[PDB]
Amino acid sequence: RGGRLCYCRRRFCVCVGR
Repeated sequence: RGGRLCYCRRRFCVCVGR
């Protein structure tokens, strides 16, 4: 798996990099 991630929280897909 990579570090970058994008999740749809309630009403928005948020892209982050952990």
